[PDB]
Amino acid sequence: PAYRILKPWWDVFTDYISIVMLMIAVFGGTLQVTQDKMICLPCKWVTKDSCNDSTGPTGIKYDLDRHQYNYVDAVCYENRLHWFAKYFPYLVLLHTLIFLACSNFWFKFPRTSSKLEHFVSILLKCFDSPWTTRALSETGVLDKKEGEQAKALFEKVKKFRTHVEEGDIVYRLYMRQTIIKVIKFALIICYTVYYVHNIKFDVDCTVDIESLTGYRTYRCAHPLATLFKILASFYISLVIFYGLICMYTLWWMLRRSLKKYSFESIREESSYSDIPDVKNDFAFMLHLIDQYDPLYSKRFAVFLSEVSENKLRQLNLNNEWTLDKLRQRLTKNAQDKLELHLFMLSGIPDTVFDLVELEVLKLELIPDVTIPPSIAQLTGLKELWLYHTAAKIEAPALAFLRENLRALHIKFTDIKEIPLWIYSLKTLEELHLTGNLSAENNRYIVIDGLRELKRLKVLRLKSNLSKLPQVVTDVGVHLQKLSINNEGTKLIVLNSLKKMVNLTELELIRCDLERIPHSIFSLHNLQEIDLKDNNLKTIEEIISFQHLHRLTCLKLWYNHIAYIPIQIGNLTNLERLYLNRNKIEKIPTQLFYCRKLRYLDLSHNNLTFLPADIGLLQNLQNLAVTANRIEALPPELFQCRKLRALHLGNNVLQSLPSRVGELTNLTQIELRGNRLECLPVELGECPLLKRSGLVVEEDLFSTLPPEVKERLWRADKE
Amino acid sequence: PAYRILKPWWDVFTDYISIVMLMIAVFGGTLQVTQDKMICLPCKWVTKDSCNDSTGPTGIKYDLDRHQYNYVDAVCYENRLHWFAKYFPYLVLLHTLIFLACSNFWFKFPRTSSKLEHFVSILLKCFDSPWTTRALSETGVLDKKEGEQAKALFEKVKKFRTHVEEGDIVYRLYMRQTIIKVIKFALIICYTVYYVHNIKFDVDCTVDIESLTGYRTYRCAHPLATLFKILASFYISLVIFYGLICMYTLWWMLRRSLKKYSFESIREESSYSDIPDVKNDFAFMLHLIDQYDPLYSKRFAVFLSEVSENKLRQLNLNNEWTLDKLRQRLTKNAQDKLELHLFMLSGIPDTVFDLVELEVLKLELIPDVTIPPSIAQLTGLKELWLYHTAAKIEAPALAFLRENLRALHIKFTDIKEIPLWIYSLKTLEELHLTGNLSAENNRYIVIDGLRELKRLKVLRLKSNLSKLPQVVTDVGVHLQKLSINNEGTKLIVLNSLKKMVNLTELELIRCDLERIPHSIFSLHNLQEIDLKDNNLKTIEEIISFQHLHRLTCLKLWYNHIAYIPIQIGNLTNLERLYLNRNKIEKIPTQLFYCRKLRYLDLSHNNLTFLPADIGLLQNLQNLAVTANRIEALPPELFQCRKLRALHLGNNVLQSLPSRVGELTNLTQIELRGNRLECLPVELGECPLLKRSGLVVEEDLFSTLPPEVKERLWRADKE
Repeated sequence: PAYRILKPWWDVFTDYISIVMLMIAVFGGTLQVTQDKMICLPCKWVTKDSCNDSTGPTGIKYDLDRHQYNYVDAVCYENRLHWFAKYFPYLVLLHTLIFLACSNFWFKFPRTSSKLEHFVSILLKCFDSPWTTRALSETGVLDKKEGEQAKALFEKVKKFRTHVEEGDIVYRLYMRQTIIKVIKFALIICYTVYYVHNIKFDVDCTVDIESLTGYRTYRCAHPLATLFKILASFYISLVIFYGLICMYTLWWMLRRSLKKYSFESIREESSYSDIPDVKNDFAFMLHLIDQYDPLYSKRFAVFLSEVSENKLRQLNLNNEWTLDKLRQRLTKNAQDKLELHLFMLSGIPDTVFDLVELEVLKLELIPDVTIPPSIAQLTGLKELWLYHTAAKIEAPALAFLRENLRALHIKFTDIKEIPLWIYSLKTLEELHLTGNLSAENNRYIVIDGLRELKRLKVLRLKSNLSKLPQVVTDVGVHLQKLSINNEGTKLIVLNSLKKMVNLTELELIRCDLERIPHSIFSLHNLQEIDLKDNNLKTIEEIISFQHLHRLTCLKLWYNHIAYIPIQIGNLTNLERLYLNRNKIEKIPTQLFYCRKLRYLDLSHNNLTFLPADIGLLQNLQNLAVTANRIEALPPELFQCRKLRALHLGNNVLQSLPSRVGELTNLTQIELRGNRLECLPVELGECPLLKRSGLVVEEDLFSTLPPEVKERLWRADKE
Repeated sequence: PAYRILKPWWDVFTDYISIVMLMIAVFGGTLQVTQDKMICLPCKWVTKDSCNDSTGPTGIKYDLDRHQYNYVDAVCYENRLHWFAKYFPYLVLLHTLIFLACSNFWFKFPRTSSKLEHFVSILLKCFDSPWTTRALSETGVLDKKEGEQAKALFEKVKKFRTHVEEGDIVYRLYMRQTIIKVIKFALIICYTVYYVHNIKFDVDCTVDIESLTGYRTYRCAHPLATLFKILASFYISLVIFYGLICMYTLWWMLRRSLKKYSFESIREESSYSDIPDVKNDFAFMLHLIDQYDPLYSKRFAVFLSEVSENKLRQLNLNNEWTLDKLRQRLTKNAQDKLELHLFMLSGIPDTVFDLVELEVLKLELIPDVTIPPSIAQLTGLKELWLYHTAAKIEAPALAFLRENLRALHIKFTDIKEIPLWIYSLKTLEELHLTGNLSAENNRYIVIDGLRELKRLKVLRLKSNLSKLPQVVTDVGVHLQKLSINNEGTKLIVLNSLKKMVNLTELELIRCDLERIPHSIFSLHNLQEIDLKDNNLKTIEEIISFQHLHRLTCLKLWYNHIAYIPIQIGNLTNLERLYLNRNKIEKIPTQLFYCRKLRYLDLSHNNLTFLPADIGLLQNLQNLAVTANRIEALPPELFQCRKLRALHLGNNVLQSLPSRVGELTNLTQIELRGNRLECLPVELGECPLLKRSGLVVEEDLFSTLPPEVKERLWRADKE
């Protein structure tokens, strides 16, 4: 009912031939059992154990009782009848039983029976699956249950292939059965043809029975001899057909090396070129099914293609993640735009394009993903993150992003991972590059197309570059903010900054320059400048910084600066100053000449004293002197009531002056890490400073007056 | 188990006839086995190997024992009884078995058994399909899974047809089987009719056994001979019927040329000419099923016709997208026009034309759309948007569109996918081209039909063109509005804009001119000019702007203009002029000669304070200096009474002048990102200012007195 698919035409023909042989055997057996008598008459004149056949004629008197005739018949039948005539039906019954056993040996051998049952069940599953139909049709949307069932079928197929690949028992067992059938046919043909001529109607008998009858020899007649001869010839012809069929099977087994399956036809005509050529013990069962019907093999092809696996994986992925689950996965980033981050997925779920509220999409380790056009449903998309994903795109989505995308982030370890189509994103304004780009004789080759980014305004370079790309210098004609992170690689300007005259922010982090380039000063449009981690020692180049009439903020944090040049007194244009984590030891008075200053951090330095001129900078809002050696505070500092916060931590401030409460606009303090005796009570008179804004160790905190404790706590509550 | 559907009436009759033949075969066989004795007597007077046939009568004494009679019977039965009388039933059994084997060969031959079971399975699937019931009843909405299974059935039918039309095995096998049946019938009837005469009741046997009985020849009676004779006559009659039926089947197979099926009645009973001529190995099963009955063939032919599949799949689409679902998804676009979006649909739902209330429709990513005449149902439709949707049009559809269309948007990724009929329309007022049509050596030829748009007035050409096509200038002799966006590509004018005398609103977006061409100056009737991000640096050409007498609006922002020339004040006609996002640092007093100016934007510029002359332009209502370096608000600006918006957010404003309450018409105020400590109270006396209208930080918003905040909240509430 189910294994009939596994029976080629030769097998079913041999089964029918065996059934016919069995019918012949049972008919001959019942015929011989019911009546197989001999009829014997004695030879009156006999020589050489055979009589010579020598008014009206009269009968011959033998003077024998009927029982004497019966006794002679029995004796001659048991003795002088050829054993072939006596035992032909049982012989053919035994031979056909052996043939049936040989046919069914591999079916009843559990070691290969389990493999055959698994093969047939899996082949039926692959034949009746709905996924293979659509896979062949394509050369979509489906239910959860059917998708997971199809996935289970795929993994069962892989397990079955692993199991049957190393077996190589079915092929040799089939060879053994075919050889056994062939040799049985050969011996049967030889001996049966040799002995068939030994059954005949006339037979002679000489049994040395005189004391019971008185005659020596008898001419016996075997009435069933001719019918048995006809049955024997019919059976011999049947065995000849059986042997011819078995020999054809043997030849079929030895003309194409059935151990190996070509598989080329369907793997090339269905465009699934990634279909393996099947190997031993698995090519053979596929050959058998081909002999039944190649359509089953064609259906089973799509479960080894290695590509249909990707298709099913992405389809089940699209099935699983629902828009509700994605919204629960939705997060708000630092820049306060609606964010969904995809990490370590085989592909992009299609339901992510159902969230019209999405603004920024991230792709972290997503292999072989091509952007579907359904991205058009995402109106708010402005930022796209490529965290180590080489992603392709099609024309409609490409145009949609060309007209809609504003920010792009590329994190890569290889240049080939960069999507070549990004250069058409003519509405792109901000791009972030992470990954080395220098190539042996092909460095700065991919980025030549950056001239196409006409609306580019922000660029992030993290590639350990030693010479700045010329194309960057060219495109900087409209750039407004440029950030580079060489991560320890020394960068040489080679006077390649005097063409990005539109730049308004220049950040050079970990570029290891050790000097301030002169082309910085030529950018009079600059406003904010940083020289992080370039091991700066002397910043006297600020002499040429007076050309920068609109330089507002300057950062020299995390450098090796030891002193503040007096020239900064001339550049009063500064509004934010960052100099922490340097080796600066003292504050010259000239620094206090920038009266419009609003931010000042001098943390992590060798500073020991605070000059009194700090009070001259009324607009200062925050102060940071963390990790310094200041022990006492000049009271003039407390004349800047508009100082919202101050960072005195990790210092050696012995005692806080009581004027601190005069700073009403103050809201935050840093006091942990300093050797203080008791907190001033006047500190608790600040209208806006709260326990949240009051940072200090608990031992100094408990010395606060109880009214101060209650006021700070109630400010924290509300 | 409806396998008999492939058995015609004659196959059934042959089966029954074979059953009867086998029945008489087993009857004759068991009769011959049980009793076939031939009773022989010697005759004393022999003439020519035969009995001469020559006081009361007395018997004849032959002097033979019973056993000698038995021996004579055996020998004469063996030798001189004609073999036909002995072996008639076995021959009948053999022939009946051969006939049954021929009849069931194709059922039991696995190669063709596979195709036959495949065909019967798919046919039984098709017969029970409600799709057939609905299609034949057509001569309303059901389950989606029903449409899906119908489409899957269509696909599997296509795949099977592709599989089986090339085989040509079942026909040749059936032909060979029926030929074998007929030739076997001929041979058997020949020999049986010839040899049935030897079934005689009495037979003379001359055997030459003298030494055993002493009689030369014997007369024998075969008692069963007459019964065998009538059995053989009956068998001959049955074989005659069987052979006549097989001859009829041969005639049926050799007159209709069964290799090709007709499928002709379909196009006259259901007007379905969507059915091919079925080739070999598939017409055969169709013919056989027809011989059963044609109802199955008819109810199966529908699944072959692709047009019926398309129409009922469209029915399924309508089942998914019902009219109420459409109106639920119905939206209004920004231009106050009822619009529905059809994004990534397989085909146009038919129900959409039940809603005449639509005037704008957008078709994006809907493959192979052919515009139906049912678009005539939508009278008020005026605008259609084509997004990557190559559309074929119909004559009623083209007629309706050439007289009931006002504006058209077509976007295309390739030249070949533009519909060619669009130029033929005459009522089209607005055409929107969005797609790179740049071609080499045959540029501006694909749109050579552009001159056929005689009612065109508004034209949007976003095609990344290097120079303006001459055909565009040809059509521009009568146009009104032209919008060009080259996406950063430089636009070449070269005396190709002075011919658009009737243009009313000119817009150049990222045309990369970098310098205003003189051509615009010849267009006196022009009203509004835009140069969005055309990399402009010098705008001296505004001196020639006095040629444009009615020029009231100017758009030059998103450019790199640093200094405003004075002579722009000579244009008193100006009404709205935004100049944000430029390098403007000081507004010349001459610019304030444009007394009729009403809307001004100066955001993202480098101003520090404002000239007094702005107070003299009372006609202004909207001012925008957002995100700038304006130190303080000059009070003279309060003299412009009808100001309803002041976009002053993100400035360096320190203290807001109290005269803000002087603006009664003041509606919207944005002040985020300003260094403002305290707010004036007059801000709460503005009748048209509301809490949403006033954009200010909530903690800073709490600086206002409680009455101010309460009044603003009450005004905003209703």
